[PDB]
Amino acid sequence: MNLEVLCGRINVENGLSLGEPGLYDQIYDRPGLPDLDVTVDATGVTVDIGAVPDSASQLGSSINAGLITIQLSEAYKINHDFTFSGLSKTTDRRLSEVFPITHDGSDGMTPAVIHTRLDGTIVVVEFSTTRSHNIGGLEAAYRTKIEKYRDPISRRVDIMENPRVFFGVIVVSSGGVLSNMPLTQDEAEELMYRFCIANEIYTKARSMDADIELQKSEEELEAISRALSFFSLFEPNIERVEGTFPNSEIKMLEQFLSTPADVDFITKTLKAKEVEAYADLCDSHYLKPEKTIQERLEINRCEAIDKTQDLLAGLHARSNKQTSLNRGTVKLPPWLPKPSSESIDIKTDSGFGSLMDHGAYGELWAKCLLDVSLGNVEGVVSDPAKELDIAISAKITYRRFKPALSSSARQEFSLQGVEGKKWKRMAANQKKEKESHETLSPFLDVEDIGDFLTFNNLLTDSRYGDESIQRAVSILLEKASAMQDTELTHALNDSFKRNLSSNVVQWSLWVSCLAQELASALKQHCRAGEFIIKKLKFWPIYVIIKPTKSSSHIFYSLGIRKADVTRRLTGRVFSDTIDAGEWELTEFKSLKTCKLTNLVNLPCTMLNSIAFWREKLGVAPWLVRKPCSELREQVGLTFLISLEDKSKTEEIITLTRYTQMEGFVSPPMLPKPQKMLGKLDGPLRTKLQVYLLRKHLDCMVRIASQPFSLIPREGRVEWGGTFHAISGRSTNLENMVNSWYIGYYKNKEESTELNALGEMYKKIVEMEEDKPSSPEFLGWGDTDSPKKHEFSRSFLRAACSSLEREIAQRHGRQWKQNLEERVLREIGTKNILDLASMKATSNFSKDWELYSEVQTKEYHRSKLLEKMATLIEKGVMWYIDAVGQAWKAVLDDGCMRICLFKKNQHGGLREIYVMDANARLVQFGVETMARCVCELSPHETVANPRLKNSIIENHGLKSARSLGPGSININSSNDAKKWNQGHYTTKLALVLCWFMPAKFHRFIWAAISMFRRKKMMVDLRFLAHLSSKSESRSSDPFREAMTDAFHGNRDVSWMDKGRTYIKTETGMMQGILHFTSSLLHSCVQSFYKSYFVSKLKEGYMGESISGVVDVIEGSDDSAIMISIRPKSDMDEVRSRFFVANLLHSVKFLNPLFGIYSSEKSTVNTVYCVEYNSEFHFHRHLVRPTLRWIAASHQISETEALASRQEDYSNLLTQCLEGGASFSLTYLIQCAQLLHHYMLLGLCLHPLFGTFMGMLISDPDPALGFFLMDNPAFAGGAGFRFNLWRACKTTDLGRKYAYYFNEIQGSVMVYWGDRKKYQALLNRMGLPEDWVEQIDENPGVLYRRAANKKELLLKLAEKVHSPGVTSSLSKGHVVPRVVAAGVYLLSRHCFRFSKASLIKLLMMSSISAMKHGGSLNPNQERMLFPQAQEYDRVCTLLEEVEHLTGKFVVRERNIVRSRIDLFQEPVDLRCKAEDLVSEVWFGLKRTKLGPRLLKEEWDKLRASFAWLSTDPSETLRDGPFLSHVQFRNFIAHVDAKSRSVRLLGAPVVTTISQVVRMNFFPGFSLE
RNA sequence: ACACAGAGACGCCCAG
RNA sequence: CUGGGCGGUCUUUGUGU
RNA sequence: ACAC
RNA sequence: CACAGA
Ligand SMILES: [Mg+2]
Repeated sequence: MNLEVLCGRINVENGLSLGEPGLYDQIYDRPGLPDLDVTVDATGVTVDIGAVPDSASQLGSSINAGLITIQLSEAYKINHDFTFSGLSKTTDRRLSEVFPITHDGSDGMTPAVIHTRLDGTIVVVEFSTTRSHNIGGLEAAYRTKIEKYRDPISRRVDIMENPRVFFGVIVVSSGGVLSNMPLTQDEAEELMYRFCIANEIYTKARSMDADIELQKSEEELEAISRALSFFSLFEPNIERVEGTFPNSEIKMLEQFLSTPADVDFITKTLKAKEVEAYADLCDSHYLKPEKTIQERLEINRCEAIDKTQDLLAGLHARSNKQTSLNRGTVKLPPWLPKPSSESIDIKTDSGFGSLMDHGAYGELWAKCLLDVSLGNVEGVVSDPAKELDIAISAKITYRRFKPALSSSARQEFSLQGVEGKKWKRMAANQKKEKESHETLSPFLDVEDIGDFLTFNNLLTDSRYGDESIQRAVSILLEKASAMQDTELTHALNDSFKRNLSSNVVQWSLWVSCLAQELASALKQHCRAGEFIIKKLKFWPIYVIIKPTKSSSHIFYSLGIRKADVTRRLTGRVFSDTIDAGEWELTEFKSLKTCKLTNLVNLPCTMLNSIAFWREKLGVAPWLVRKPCSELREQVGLTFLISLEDKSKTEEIITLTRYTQMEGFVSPPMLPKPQKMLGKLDGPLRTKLQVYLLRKHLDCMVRIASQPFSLIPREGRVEWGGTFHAISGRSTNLENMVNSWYIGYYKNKEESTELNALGEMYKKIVEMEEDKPSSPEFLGWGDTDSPKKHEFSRSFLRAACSSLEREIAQRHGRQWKQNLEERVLREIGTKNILDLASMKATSNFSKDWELYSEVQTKEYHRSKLLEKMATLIEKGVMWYIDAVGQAWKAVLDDGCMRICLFKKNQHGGLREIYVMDANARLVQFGVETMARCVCELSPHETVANPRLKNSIIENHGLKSARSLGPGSININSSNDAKKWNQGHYTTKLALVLCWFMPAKFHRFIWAAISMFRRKKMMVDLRFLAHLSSKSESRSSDPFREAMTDAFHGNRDVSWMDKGRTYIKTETGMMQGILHFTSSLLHSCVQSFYKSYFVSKLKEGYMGESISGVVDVIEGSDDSAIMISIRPKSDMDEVRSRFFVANLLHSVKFLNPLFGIYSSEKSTVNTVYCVEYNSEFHFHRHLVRPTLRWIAASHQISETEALASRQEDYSNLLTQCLEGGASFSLTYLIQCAQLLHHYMLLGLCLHPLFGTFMGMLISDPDPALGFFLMDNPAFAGGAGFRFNLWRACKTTDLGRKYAYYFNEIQGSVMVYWGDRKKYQALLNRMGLPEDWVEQIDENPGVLYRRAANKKELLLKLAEKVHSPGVTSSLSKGHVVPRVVAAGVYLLSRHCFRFSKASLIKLLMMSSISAMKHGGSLNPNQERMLFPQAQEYDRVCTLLEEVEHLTGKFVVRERNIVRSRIDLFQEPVDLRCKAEDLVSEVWFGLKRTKLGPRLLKEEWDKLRASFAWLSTDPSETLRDGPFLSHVQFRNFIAHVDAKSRSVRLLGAPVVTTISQVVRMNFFPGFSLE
């Protein structure tokens, strides 16, 4: 630990060098903490020190024993003194010794230790310590130290003799170290250990006396005093709590904390559970008696075959037992008409008779065509002339007709649902309605799907390159890519245009246009017998539409002449059409609002799929080949999932992951993928579902027969024999892993019908009927064979003690006294305005409890800011002032008063719980306490987001350190089932009260007791229909149970008669107690870790195995990693058997804590582990790129045309950092461009040609023009970078220069006319002169509110914010946004800071002749603060502009790699908000002295020269009228750095290296 | 056609 | 069985990061 | 965008 | 004047 040795390995070159910083974790094991006795005297602070326990943990050599004194005047820096002693031997120096005198007042600063080497270099080191657990605090301290001295050093680096100076920073915390100096892990560990000692000393010293610390600010002192008074004076009426809520005796907590654990009971139970787990292992894995590996695999195959046949036979008995069907998976025709110019060519004039005698559809279509040919055509094709007139100078006219249909044709239509409510009592309708409820047989003949998936023609070229829609897209793309004109861009554009002419994309284009037509026509209405006829705009296809109500189905039938169908998609998966002579017709299918999204997004989805799988198979995006049939299978499967769009199919595909991860299990265990048949049964309703289930069962038996081969080709580990789960084709690991996520193409945002809420209610109440009768094992005593909800007190206390051990070992032996202070501070500092959010709250009370009184009323939810505004207007400012009344209200009730709804997710059947105001207020405090406690835990990853990347990676270094090279790693990924609903809440209350300072005990106990009488409100329409029918007659038991409970036949415990709600005592809810559940899981993991370590220490037969144990856990996911080191091949088998036994008993020990292990746990896999959808295959971290690629169209509604590109950029960056190469990301962006122009009206509006030809001359964002990125850096740089680079090459800054000098001498479209927002503002009653009031008192924008009026102004400003502006937007963004493409370029929709887009383009072009000058740098800074790094990066990317390179045999070492591409420039050291507030008001917000800040103030003056010390005079000089935008721009000017993390080989050279490598995998660009 | 181990939707409101 | 109306229409969006 |  | 910094 020597400063000379530290400095002797610094490669100083040229003048000042500022080497890149780096981070060190707490990787190595640390010994015990020595004894510390502290007595603080007026003479000084006297400390005695024991001795560090000597072991094979040499860490702790710098600590010496004996008595140490510290003076009282210097006792406020014990942390900084004691940590860095030993690196201090020659005192402190000034900026005068080795540096000259520049006569500026900066001569005199003392930078810790200044050292000059024998060569003559000068290296200055600076030290800092921080008590901040997150890495943000270390980053902040590092930055403030590196900005305190950089100017005084770069000032004198020019006077002296051609200097070579290095500036060094070392920042030390309890967690880690951030230093830009070279350093060793051991040096880091030593510094952190010393800091732990020093902080313990400081805490003990500051405890006894009270003058050691310096002065806390008045705001902090007030906050702590306020919270402490609240917790001293809070009395929650424990007698009433015991009377009201069940199992709420405080005696339970007292006895839990007083009675110790029963160690004899613990060890006896541990022996019993080990024996039971060993017996289960031998029985279920056929280990005894004495069979070989193939002889056991041959039995495993037989068992899997038996289970599969049993499941098939079970499902077949509940079907209609049919073996052939006539359904089709794709409900759309296979037509591929050639796109041509537009004219209504129906006048075949011979088809008007051949249609008339072909059936009901023939009659309908003949009537329609005859009426159109006789009559007018308005509505069928939109009129350009009148629309152009209205644009230059929104009810839309549609063509409606009433055919004279007969009763036979009407009945035949109604069989398909067209007007089937008035025909629902006939014979055929009732028969078909009964027959629609049956499920298919597992033995149905689905081979058309099997042939289609391999032998289609989806990827064939359609030869439709030179058509209208292709020409439009190509024109816009070339204009967008004109500025970055290079051979690279030309190659990628040519590849995209090749993919745009394939058969599937040509199909998806007209499918998407039809879906957009339906989305627009959803909101119309028709009378009885009315229909709507439409043409399809570049395609000769006619559609008849029957809308009902826009919240229900819409029916459509398609018609095309046979001469126009040039080509067809081949296959037998399509529904069959009607031949009517010269026409083809279709039989009235239907759609909904929620099922239109996939059809709108289909062309872009198919384009992305083609590009992605071509990249994954190794085909470069500039070569032309033939499809390899694996490409066909993957793309066809994507197609079929997208078009079918059903939850069951998505769920059958998703489960393949858990059956195929079972092939990584190593000996002595067998792969058992047959445990996933528990989730596989259920009703089958489509042929595609039958096919997928059969393929999945084949995959299961194949995996059970043979595991994945593990071969050491280099020392790195690679697996062989992998395959696609559905196709069965052999592949590699990455393609197999990505194949598990194909089901994510199904539309997540799915409408739930009222038919399917019983499943959610069933999942909620399935455990309540199981609650134990006696409360003995709910916290009082010990049991060894626990029931469903019970747990053992001794084991709970053992786990708590173990986690406390680890907490003390990391944070020192006074962690509780620091935790108390942190919790008091964070409770006292909060106000109501922090709570007031845009979030739903329940109105359910004791007025909606009786369905007799409810029927006429309609239940609605409110938003949280309404109730919070009520509180603020009452006279409540602080959260402490609100909890006291919220709890009293809750205790006056006896309920929790929840309402429910369903979540949209790619998972299962997740339900959502919504609370009310008082419940939210009470829960806030306990959640903040639990979060503060979880932030200390060293293996929890909810309060520590870096630990989910740190632990797994550092395990290898720790194992190498403690065992040497060549060690076997053995893992276990664990998942928990019924996580919520398995937890009784007394458990969480006890575990949280174990870790808290005993003044919070009563509040925590009373706050958590209220979860034991919940009342959840069911849906009123569901209740109406359930009350309509007295008897249930259903085969599912839950239906009749609910009916009889609500009507009073039987008695269940969760529903009363005539009520509107469901009661439940057991179980927490999903997400309400996130941190408490995480803390409990951390305690359990710590118990397992100590247990495994002790077991390894006393190995088999008494000999000791040497090993390393690592654990990690979140909320319900966890992982265990063990590394062993055996001596010989005889020892290896027995050590691995011992480890397998150790990892197998987790599922047997879990029930003791109230946790149940799921069937999705992959136990005993050697060189792999998965924790949170991240798959660590030895040294080949894999992510599923397909998950984020399938979500690159989920845009937001936005408000301005120029904020759509920001959303597209966010999605693109997600895709790139998910593991996509730059060329792939550029192709994804081409697809996003097509999506943007389609929502702007490409396939709807007739005037898009004129608008596009008039925009291609004036390429401006916010007039709809799309800006493309550079292919070499596709996703790295954002929209601001693209705008900056576009204003400097084409005529945009020219336009901006017109707009600038006209100011010195943005085209919003509203969606609802702000009706809901305006009504929300009307109920609040806020002052409308708030702008004037904050103009006359500006302290509200920088200083936290201090009275009711200022808090009112704070809220009033908050509720006019851009964030609050768009939150009343409901779901299904794509249909609602694409519906407005009908009235976009021709109606008065924009209010520029109303007119149509054509009109605004005309105004801008009329100003295009007065355009003057290009942009100037001084205000280029004002528009773009980061305008220097932009030029540096733009200049770096011009070396790569061609398509020359070589294919290299790729190395396989994949890791996250952070890239900083835009840094922070050299401005005033602080933030502008901080500095301005500091000078303008009395607020010590910035961290500089009194003589300081004058330099920063004068340097800030250079940018403006009008800014002054007075806010009032400052306001009247600048170009800003009001402080409300003054503050906005002050926050804006502080520029933000952009950083991106990547996937690739470990690594301004970084930018060039990633540009070279990650253009295409295995290709070295230039 | 959608939803569902048969709980729903297939238009609603007003005036005649 | 005639006429007139029906959109940011609610369903619908919880806790954390 | 991820989890619960 | 210069120090330390949840
Ligand atoms: Mg897991």
